Amino acid sequence: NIMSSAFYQQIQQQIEEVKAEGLYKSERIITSQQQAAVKIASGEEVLNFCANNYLGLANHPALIEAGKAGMDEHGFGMASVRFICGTQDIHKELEQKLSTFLGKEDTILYTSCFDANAGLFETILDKEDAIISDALNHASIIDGVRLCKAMRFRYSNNNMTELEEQLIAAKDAGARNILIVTDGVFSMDGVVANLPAICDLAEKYGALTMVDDSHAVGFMGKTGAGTHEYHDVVDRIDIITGTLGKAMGGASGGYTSGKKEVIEWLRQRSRPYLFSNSVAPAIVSASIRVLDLLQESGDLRDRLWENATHFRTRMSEAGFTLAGADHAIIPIMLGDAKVAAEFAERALEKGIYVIGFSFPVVPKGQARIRTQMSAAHSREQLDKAIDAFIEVGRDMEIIK
Amino acid sequence: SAFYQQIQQQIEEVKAEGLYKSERIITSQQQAAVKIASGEEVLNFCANNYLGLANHPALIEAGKAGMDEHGFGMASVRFICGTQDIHKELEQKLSTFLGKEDTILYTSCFDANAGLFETILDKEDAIISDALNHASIIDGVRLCKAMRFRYSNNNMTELEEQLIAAKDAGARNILIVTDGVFSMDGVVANLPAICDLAEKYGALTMVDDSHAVGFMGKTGAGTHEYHDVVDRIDIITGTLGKAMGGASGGYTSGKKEVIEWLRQRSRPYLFSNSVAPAIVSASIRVLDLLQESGDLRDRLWENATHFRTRMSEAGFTLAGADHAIIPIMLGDAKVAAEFAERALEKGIYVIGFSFPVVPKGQARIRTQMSAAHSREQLDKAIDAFIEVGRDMEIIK
Repeated sequence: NIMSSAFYQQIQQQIEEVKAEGLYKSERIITSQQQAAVKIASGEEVLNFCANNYLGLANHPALIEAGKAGMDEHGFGMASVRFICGTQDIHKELEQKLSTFLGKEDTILYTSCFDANAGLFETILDKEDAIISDALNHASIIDGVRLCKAMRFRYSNNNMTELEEQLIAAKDAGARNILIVTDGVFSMDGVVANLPAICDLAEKYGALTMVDDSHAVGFMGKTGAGTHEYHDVVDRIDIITGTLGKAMGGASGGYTSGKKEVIEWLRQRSRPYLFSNSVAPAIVSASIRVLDLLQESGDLRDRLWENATHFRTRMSEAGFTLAGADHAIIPIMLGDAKVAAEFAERALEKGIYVIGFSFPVVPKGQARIRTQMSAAHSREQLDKAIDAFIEVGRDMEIIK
Repeated sequence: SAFYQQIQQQIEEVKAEGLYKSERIITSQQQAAVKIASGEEVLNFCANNYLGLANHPALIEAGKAGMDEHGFGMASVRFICGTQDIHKELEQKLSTFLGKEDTILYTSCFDANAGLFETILDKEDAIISDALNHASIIDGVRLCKAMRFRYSNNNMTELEEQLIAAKDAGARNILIVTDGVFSMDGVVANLPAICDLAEKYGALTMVDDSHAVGFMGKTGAGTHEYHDVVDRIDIITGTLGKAMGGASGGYTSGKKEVIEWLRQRSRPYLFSNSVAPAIVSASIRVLDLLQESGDLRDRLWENATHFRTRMSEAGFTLAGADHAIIPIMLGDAKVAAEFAERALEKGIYVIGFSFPVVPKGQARIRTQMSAAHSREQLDKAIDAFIEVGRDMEIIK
């Protein structure tokens, strides 16, 4: 164990360095269900303002009942990849309902959106082709691109001038197919990508468009279809990826959605789909339930946006600087990494659970609390959180 | 457009090669007797449902209770607000079951493998792989900047050669990576020989035990238990989606330093949803159930032994040893395809594999044994296989 001990010592020193930078990630143990007021292992009840539980569906009674029913009817697991003996009728039903929900022809299910992105680019593009990425894209997009042999281009976040430049450079380089790839929502900023301008440029230069809409599906756009609906470009986004693990229920599951040809080819060749278990029947059944629950009413979306508007009003009037527009992610900009860490700790002492981010996750000097709104927050819970944030900021001499 | 035309032509080319994958629509639970959309009921001999847990009432009850106590989803990655007490409980129980210090959960073993190598190894290091390793291992290695060496399947001579080559190239850390079971052959990896070579050359060892956890070794802990090298395998990955229940979920298990570093840096763990509480709760139950009774494992190995006896005695050639995967070796791809078609006509659902999945001239039916098969069901399937083999003039 002299070589193995050298290896473990190396890792332990890396861990110690992470702790020294103030960047060590600790897990808070929740003993309750995911919801607005969670219980943690200390015994305290705290208001959760850092979940992707945007419509409060993670503990919604309709989903729990549909998950149980799905287990009674379709069992606990498939124990197979889809093409061997892992496909049930409900997998196809879910894929059809997602396709219509999103305004696309077909949908392919994965056990995560991480895998949907990882399994996309290498399957549809090769060295003859080009991928043009927004510089701020999500890590699963980055890793999918890394498996792909296509030429890679990057444009600065949300910068349509650099996107046009890179489209020209891609044309000049001889690209057969060109794919522009963007997150639909930049999740550290709460900024929705500029889909109209991207679609104009793709149409001008003959490029395909792909949007990862994980942080938008369920509540962006009138019917909650996503940012392509929000920006009225539904038929101009060629490929959409997304997750069931955020607003759409919160368990797990991801998908790719698009033209029948692309989806059929992914079923034939996408490696995560070929080599990983089919999605669990309880999750498939609950997600079918979700899509119906979301077409029944726009009530949950309405509560989400009322909360978001109220939060911006009260927090900005108290003197906080808030990032982004038109999304449930509303970061409190604090600049200094130690200040952000202290703010989160003081918020916890007042019963509010938030998470802070700093470099390298966000730029140096632009540290922030990534507050996330949720339809699960009652107006009183939301006002209690805002009250606590104001008290913390006054205690810390950040606001007057 | 040109792109959609190109894609459609690739599809057509695949259909023309006879390589197109079709999905059979199952309308029942996963079990020995499944119903397909045609309305037929068929005996399923191609699932990874090795202990019949995929529809076991205890898992369904534990999953429902897990939803009542811990909800439907976490809607968060683990480090933000995705960690429940039951996630930590499952990791501790897996750790004790596998004989390792700590365990980190992923939503699939596909992601556990993808999230492993680049997190612990870089260009100064080397990875030495068995040539037959699973695709998620290959894809995890592709994200890793370490030097790559490959040895032919199960070949300890080429492994020693590649260890020497890795030493010669100046490798700082060296990781030998193998599937625990080569899943087209039903062959258990030669862990004793690997560990000897790793000790001799100063290498770490990693085993993907996805096709073994739950039923290999005395407690079902895996191939490291089967080969009595539990403390000599440094890193173990595995899945909950095969013998351990069949829903989804994967994990990496090993020394506390490595697992902690994975929690800090493994990209699928940082950027993908925490595992759904129903699956965590059911898996906690599975780990108790499998130590409470060895009946399911016993039924599995009884079926396996009976299948090998009746099928060898009828004249079939069968691959592997000591595993639930018992391939019928048929050599010729058209013969294997016809065999699967004829078996289906008699109510048995099997899958055949041929090149590029297995070598040319070594096409096979990948029959998978299961505790879910009753003795009567297994005998009906064996009867059908023998009738098919006689109809096809493969056996007398």
